[PDB]
Amino acid sequence: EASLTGAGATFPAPVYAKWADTYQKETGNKVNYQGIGSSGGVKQIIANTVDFGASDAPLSDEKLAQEGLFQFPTVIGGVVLAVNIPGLKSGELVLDGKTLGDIYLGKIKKWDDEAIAKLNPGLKLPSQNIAVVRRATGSGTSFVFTSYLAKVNEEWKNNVGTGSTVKWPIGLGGKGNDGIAAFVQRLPGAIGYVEYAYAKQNNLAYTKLISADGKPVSPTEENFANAAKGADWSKTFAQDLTNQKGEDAWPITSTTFILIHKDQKKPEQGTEVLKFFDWAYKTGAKQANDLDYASLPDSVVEQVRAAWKTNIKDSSGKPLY
Ligand SMILES: [Cl-]
Repeated sequence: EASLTGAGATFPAPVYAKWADTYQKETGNKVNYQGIGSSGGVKQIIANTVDFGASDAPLSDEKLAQEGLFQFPTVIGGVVLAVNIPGLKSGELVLDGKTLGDIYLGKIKKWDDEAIAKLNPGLKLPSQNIAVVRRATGSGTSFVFTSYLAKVNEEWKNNVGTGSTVKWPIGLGGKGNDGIAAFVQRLPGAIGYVEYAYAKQNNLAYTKLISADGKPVSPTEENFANAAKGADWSKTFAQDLTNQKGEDAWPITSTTFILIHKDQKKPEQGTEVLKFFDWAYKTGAKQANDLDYASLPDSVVEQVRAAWKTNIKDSSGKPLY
C-alpha cells in the first residue's frame, strides 16, 4: 500500500479524483491530488514537494531536459463557454471565434448585439449586459483558451496574446475551473471559460461554436476526440488541439500532462506512480467517459509505456517500469 501525492491542473481534476477513489477501493493505494492550477503543479514538481505534477500546458523538450523531467498525456477534454442568459436554454446560442474574441476584448457589451444576432437569426436575445469572467492566476485552461483566441481574432493576437496569464482586457477573476463555474451560476448575464465537466456537472448552460471548417458544433466527448483525429502523436505528445480541421471537431480541445522526475530518489514512490497511471489507462476509460473526457488511442498509451521504460530509473540507473 502506497501513499502518493500529486498537484496541479484543475482541467482534469474530476477524472483524477474518481480514478483515485476507485483505485483505493480496489487496491488500497492512496492518491491525494491537489487541484491548484497548472503553474503551481510545475513549480511543485520542480521543488520536489509532490510525487507528480500536472499541467495542461506542455513543457518544451529543452525545459524538460533542463529540469530532468519526463512528460506524458492522460485524457482529452474540451473548453466550453458557460453562460447565464435569461430565456435561452443550454446549447441554444452559437458564437464564432471572431465574435467570441470581441466579447473578451470588451467590444461587445450586450447579449442582443448585432454581431451575436447575425450568428443567431431565429433567437430572441435579451438586452442583458455581458459579465465576462476569466482565471485569477496562471492557468493551463487559460493557455488553451488564449491559444485559440490568438488564431481567430487578430486584435487579441497583437495586443494581448497567448499565455497561462495575460493582461485581460476585461473580466472578473475566478479561482480554478470551479471558481469560474460558481461565478457563472451567481451572475445573470455571465460568460466564463471552463473545462466541459465543470459546466455539465454543475447544470450550467453553454454555447455551441463554429469549427475551423465553418460549421456549428456542439461540445461532446466524441467531438473533443474528433478534434484530435489528425494529431501525429508519434512525433510528439505536445499536440496542439485548437481550431483543427475536420467534421464535428470541437474548436477548443486539449489534452493534459503529468510530470515526473527521470532520476527517482524515492524509487518506491515513482514505481507506484507509474502503476496508478497504467491501471488508469487499462481500466479507467469508463470513468473518463462518464465525465466526458475522451480516451487517448491505444497507440499513444503504448508510446507512454515504452517511454517509461527508457526514462524513469533509480539512482543506480535501474528502470522503474
Ligand atoms: Cl485560478
